[PDB]
Amino acid sequence: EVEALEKKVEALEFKVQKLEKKVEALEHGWDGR
Amino acid sequence: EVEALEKKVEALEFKVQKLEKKVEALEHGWDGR
Amino acid sequence: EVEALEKKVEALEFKVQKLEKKVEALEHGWDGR
Repeated sequence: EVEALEKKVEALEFKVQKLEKKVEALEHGWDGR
Repeated sequence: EVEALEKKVEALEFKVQKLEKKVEALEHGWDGR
Repeated sequence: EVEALEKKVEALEFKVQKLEKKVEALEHGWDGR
C-alpha cells in the first residue's frame, strides 16, 4: 500500500513539474506561448 | 495515518487533473479560453 | 518512509495551490495577467 502510495506521489511530482513549466511559459510568453 | 495520506493523494490527483485540463485549454485556445 | 511521504504530500499541496492561483489569474485576466 505504501509503495503504491510512493509511486502515486512520484507520478504527481512529475505532473506538477510539467504543469509549472507550462504555466511559467504562459505567464512569461516564452517563445510566443 | 496512511489512509489519510491516500485520501490526500486522491484529492491531489483530482486537482492535478483539473489543472491539466485548464492549462491545455489556455495553451490551445479551445472555445476561446 | 511514511513521514517522508507526508512531507512530500504537504509540499505537493503547496505547489498545487500555487498553480491554482496562477491558472485562475491567467483564466480571468486579473490585474492584467
